[PDB]
Amino acid sequence: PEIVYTHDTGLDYITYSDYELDPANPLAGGAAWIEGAFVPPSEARISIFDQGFYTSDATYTTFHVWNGNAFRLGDHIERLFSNAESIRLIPPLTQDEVKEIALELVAKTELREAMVTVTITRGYSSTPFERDITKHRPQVYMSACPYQWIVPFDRIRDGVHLMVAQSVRRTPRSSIDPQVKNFQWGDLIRAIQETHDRGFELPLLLDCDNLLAEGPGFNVVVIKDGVVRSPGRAALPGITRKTVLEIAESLGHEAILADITPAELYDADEVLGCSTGGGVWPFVSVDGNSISDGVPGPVTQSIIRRYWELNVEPSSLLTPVQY
Amino acid sequence: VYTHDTGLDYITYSDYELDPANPLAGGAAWIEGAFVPPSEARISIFDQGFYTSDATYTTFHVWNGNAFRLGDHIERLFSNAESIRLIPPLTQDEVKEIALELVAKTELREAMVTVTITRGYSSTPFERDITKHRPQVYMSACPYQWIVPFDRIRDGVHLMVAQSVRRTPRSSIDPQVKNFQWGDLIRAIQETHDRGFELPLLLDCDNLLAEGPGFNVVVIKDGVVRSPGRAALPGITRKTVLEIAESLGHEAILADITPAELYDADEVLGCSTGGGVWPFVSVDGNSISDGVPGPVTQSIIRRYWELNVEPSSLLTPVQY
Ligand SMILES: Cc1ncc(COP(=O)(O)O)c(C=O)c1O
Ligand SMILES: Cc1ncc(COP(=O)(O)O)c(C=O)c1O
Repeated sequence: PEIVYTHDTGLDYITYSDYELDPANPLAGGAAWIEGAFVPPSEARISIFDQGFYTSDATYTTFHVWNGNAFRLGDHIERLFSNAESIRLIPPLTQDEVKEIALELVAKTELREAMVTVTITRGYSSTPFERDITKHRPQVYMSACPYQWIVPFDRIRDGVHLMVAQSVRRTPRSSIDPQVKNFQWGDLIRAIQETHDRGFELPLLLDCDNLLAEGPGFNVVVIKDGVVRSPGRAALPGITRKTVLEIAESLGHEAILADITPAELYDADEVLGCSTGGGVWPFVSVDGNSISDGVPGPVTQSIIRRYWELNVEPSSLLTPVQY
Repeated sequence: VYTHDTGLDYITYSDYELDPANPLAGGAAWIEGAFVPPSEARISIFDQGFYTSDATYTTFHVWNGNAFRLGDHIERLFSNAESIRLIPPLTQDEVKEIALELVAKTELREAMVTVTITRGYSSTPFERDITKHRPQVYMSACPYQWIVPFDRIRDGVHLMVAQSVRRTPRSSIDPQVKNFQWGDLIRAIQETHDRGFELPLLLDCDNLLAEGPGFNVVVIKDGVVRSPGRAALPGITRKTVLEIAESLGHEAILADITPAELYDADEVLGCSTGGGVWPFVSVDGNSISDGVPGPVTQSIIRRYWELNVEPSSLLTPVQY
């Protein structure tokens, strides 16, 4: 269908920019960068012989732009180059080059509120058993699309009903490491499918030890007696998570990575979720069991509000897109 | 390169030449209804097949103009699709017809054909409305690919048991559903670079034999032929190896196999659509028996290649 790039959010702390996309611009509202070319979404295609597809031999990051400012761009590209190195990928561009191109890509979409995926793959120039690393030709692929909300505005305000998956667990670090962001979502998709079977909105997975892990596209945070905790092991080192723990410490709470049991999840004062794709939101029940009184808690509410302020308040967290 | 002189009496390419006028000669893909050359075989980065690897596939081969075990391959593909709740947008008959025609267009008498079914680009992962899903089929046919060279089919291969990674459990990403999610397989390949071995074998979370990147392992001991039952793709080559083993009068079974049984084996071998059957003559530098290929493996290897040329229901002729 047609492109939807702004909304009236029911929420005083989230406001889209007031502007119009130019219909003569074939990149307006969405675009990719593929092998040196800025192209429209319908032409955003990669080789089926790229190992990024047939062996998912790839890592990526996803950042966002809000009111014409990219949020924590440095952290994101640094995390991306760290993940590349963890899987022995040498990026074909420097971090600076990648920032320059991603920011120009956003600019060409004219999008003031955007999500930008930067992906690095092993390439199509070699195959998986290639010993000679000089034969590997890694690729960079980028997309900039309208901002996407994992949970709608009304659930950011009223909260989401969480489900702990029983039919599947998060892939162990000794197989496919969740700390390296990747497209290998077999377990995460099974979890989604289980939410369909059980009638819930979002799943959280446990790890091999039955400790909280993460969900598809989000980290979970658990608050108890003024201590703010988030899973340290089987979870992506989220940049939203990092922000949430910084805000928590600002509010005077102990904020740490930790192992969290399911009993501690059920017994929490407050539970929330976070991600670049939607910000921060409350989880007000788990498996149909209320967290406290089943409405978003006050700590969660101040975290959410503060996260959105950090998206507009001038600071080193914000990098202006040159439209 | 689409032919070789193999130096092996039981492996022989066809004698022919590709027509250079034909832009699909020697390799091609089938993408969204179109037969295209390799260079134009691209898919949408908004296909969930890419960004969530929401996809399954199979790879069958063609030898001397015949597809080998095509029925088994497409049955496995459709079972794997059903396992991840994928409704293929084509029937098994249709996939076979398109795939055989793809091969015909490449003129390849020896080839590997990948058939992939993805969740598509018309929806995103959280879409609850399954009628919105629009799965895509992508196919490719390229020259036959050898996981191990001809001289090592003859002489045998030096195996390594991966210690820095294990095979993904069935409770996360099921190895019995053929998939592109090779993060662990790639790590194992990298560990073989580090430790100086040719191929890796992975263990499962219980430390029992799993499989390797692109191959099943088979362990032979006191006349009994065994292959890992759990953390392993149900290979079509594996199936053939066990049928061959039975025909030779050996007990042939899937089982749980320990590392001690691997080192203590009479014979070990590997198998794959991408290269047939080959010997593993050492593990972690320790000889399997006398460190040369064993007679059971050699018999199985030869019979496998025989099954690739003797007329039977195992072979489907491509109409070039
Ligand atoms: C599996 C998973 N966990 C967590 C996150 C959130 O991380 P970040 O806050 O850096 O977006 C994502 C984002 O896509 C994800 O895919
Ligand atoms: C992980 C894995 N195991 C086993 C096999 C062997 O399966 P088959 O004999 O059906 O080709 C493959 C083939 O690609 C594979 O990728």
